[PDB]
Amino acid sequence: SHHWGYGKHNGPEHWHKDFPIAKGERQSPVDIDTHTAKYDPSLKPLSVSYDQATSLRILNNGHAFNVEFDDSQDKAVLKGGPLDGTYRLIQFHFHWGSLDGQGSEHTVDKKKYAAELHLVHWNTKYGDFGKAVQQPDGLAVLGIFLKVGSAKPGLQKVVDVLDSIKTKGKSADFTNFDPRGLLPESLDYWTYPGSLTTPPLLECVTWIVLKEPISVSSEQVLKFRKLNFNGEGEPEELMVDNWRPAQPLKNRQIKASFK
Ligand SMILES: [Cu+2]
Ligand SMILES: [Cu+2]
Ligand SMILES: [Zn+2]
Repeated sequence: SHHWGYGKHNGPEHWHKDFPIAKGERQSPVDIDTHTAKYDPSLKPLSVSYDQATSLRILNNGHAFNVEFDDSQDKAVLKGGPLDGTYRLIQFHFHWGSLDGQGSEHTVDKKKYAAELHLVHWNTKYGDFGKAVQQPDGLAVLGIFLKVGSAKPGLQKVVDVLDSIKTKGKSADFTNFDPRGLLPESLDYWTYPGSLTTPPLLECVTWIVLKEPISVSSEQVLKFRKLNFNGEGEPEELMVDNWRPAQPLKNRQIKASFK
């Protein structure tokens, strides 16, 4: 299923016609009301183990750009916190705005950040990603907010390759990239059960959203905004505002790892 996007004629308000789960019981993103989130002393320490991460390639897929990892072994994994067992990193990507005052998917007391990073992991008990996305605990996505201020040195290698993947369907080698350079100092987080935030909107995700944003420079985010939704030789449509707004919380509680 093709043709969904972020424009007025195929954006988030239309997705439910082809993806009825868009109106489901555990859709993402959500607004994080920080005063209603409750500290959960049962949460375990989160473990982000990216030392042996093996990046492979960066791809413009027409919706965002994905940095892809070799997930054929436990090389980069997420464990602990709300999670049972081991989740393997498969890709990361971002969502961002046309302006610094919008771009994130999750919001914090209705505050929109300039962008949001998603590090996507699948539960190794299900053998591969495709089977993991048929399970209610198949995926874990680590979300990190971006605000505009000082430059993030560990983002710059990503920014510098974007020129080579301007249009949909372009890819480039992207080996030897260390995703640890994209994390904030603190691993304090909020967690809740949700979904993919793009079609097919599957309800498989344990969301882990870090409280501390990373700072990126205006120049870094401006380069995200030079990408294109369209393919080569087609009319240019800047890749901006590729975020889904907050969805109803319904019968969910957001838990905090910190007091
Ligand atoms: Cu289709
Ligand atoms: Cu697509
Ligand atoms: Zn995402």
